[PDB]
Amino acid sequence: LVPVYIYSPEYVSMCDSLAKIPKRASMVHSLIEAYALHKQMRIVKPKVASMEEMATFHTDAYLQHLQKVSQEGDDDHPDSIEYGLGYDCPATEGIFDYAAAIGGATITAAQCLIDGMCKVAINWSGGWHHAKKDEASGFCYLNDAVLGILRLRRKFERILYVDLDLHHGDGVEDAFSFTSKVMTVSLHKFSPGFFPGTGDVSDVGLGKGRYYSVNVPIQDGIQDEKYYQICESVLKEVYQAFNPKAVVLQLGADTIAGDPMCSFNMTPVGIGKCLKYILQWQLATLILGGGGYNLANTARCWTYLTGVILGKTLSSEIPDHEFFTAYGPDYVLEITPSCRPDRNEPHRIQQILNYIKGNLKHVVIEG
Ligand SMILES: CC1(C)CN(C2CCCC2)C(=O)N1c1ccccc1/C=C/C(=O)NO
Ligand SMILES: [K+]
Ligand SMILES: [K+]
Ligand SMILES: [Zn+2]
Repeated sequence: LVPVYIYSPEYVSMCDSLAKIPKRASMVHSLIEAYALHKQMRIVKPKVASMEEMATFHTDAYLQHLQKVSQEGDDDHPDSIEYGLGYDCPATEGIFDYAAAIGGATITAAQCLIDGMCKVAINWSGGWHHAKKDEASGFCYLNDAVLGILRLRRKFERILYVDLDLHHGDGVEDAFSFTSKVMTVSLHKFSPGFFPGTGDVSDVGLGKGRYYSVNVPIQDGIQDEKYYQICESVLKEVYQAFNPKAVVLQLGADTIAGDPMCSFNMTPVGIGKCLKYILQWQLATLILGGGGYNLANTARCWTYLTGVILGKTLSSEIPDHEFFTAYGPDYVLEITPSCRPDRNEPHRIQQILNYIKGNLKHVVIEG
C-alpha cells in the first residue's frame, strides 16, 4: 500500500561525494523531507551489495580492478583505460564503496518488492544506466538498474525497463539484448556526436531478444505535451504486447528545462504524466533517478514526482530548508520551459511511432 523510500544518512553522504553532482543526494532528500513526504513512506536503510551480488552482472576482473583503483589512485594503474576509467569516469578514491552502496540500494528496493512489502520502491541516487559488464561508461561505474532487474527476476517472469533519461539507456539494453524476459524501452536524444551514440529506432535487440528492445530517438526542444503523446503511445503498445509483471523506471532529470545538457525542454509535470500512466498498471515498480545536472531543478523534479507516487499536490512555494538559496531567484517548485524551438517534425515522429507499433506486432504474433 505505502511506497518504500530507500534512505540512510550514510548512504546520502556517500552519494553526495560523487563528482559532477556534488551534494545532489542531500538536496533531493532535504527537499523531500521539507515537503514532509517521508512521513507518508516506509523508510528502509539500504544494504551494501556483496561481491557475489555485483558479480551477477559484472565480471570478476572488472569488480576487482574497480576495488584496487578505489583504495589507491589512478597513477600506478594504466590498466584503467581497459575498464572504462578515463575522463568520462574518473578513477577517484572511494568509488568502489559508492558503487556497492548504490547497487545495494537498488537491490534492497527490488527485495522489498519481491517480499510484497510495497508496490513501489524508490532509490533516487540510482539509475546508472550506462555501465557495462566489464566497463564503466558515462559516469556509471556499476549498473544498479541491471542488478535490480536480475533480483526482481526471482519472482517476476517478465520485466519492463523504461528509461526517460535524456540519454540512451545503453548499458541496461545491452545486458538484456539477447533475451525476451526483459524488455527495455528508452526515450532519448539521438544526434550526431551526442552520447552514447546508440539507440536509433532500428535498435530492436538480437537473437531471442529481437523486438524486445525499444528505442525512441527524439530531437532537441521537446515539451511536455508532445513527449507524453509519444510516451503513452509507445507504452500502450508495449503493455499489450509484452504484458509485464514488474517495472524498473529510470527518471533522469537531464531532460528538464534549464539543464546544462540543454537539449529537451521538459518540465516535471510532463514526466509525471508518464509516471502516472505506468503507476495505473498497478504492477510492482522500482523507481530510480539518473542524470540531472541542474541540481535544484533535479530536486524539484524528483520531489514533485514523489508527490505523484503518493498522490499529493505539493505547494508552489519552496519550503525553507538547508539548501533554500539554491532555488533562486523565484523559490518555487514549478519549472518554466526555455524559449527554444521544438526541432521534432511531426511527420518524422509519426513514422517512428508506426515503426515501433509494427515491431511490437512481432512480439504478439511470435508468442
Ligand atoms: C560526466 C557527466 C555525467 C556530467 N556532465 C555534465 C557536466 C557539465 C554539463 C554536462 C556530462 O556531460 N557528463 C557526461 C560525460 C560523458 C558522457 C556522458 C555524460 C552524461 C551522462 C548521463 O546523463 N547519463 O544519464
Ligand atoms: K532514456
Ligand atoms: K531485451
Ligand atoms: Zn542522462
